[PDB]
Amino acid sequence: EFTFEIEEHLLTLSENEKGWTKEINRVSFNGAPAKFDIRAWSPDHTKMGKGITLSNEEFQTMVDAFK
Repeated sequence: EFTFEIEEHLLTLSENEKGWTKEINRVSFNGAPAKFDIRAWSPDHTKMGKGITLSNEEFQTMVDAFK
């Protein structure tokens, strides 16, 4: 019904008292090619929290804009 895989870890932005991290990763959803994903993760990365997935074009638009 739904699958995910962290294909590459890029950056951790913060971590909270419960060990959950906000990360920027390349994540494959339902076997699709991995996309940028900014999201909270459990310590062993088997639970995901709220976040956003961005296409390469969307992520590049963001980076060019603020720097």
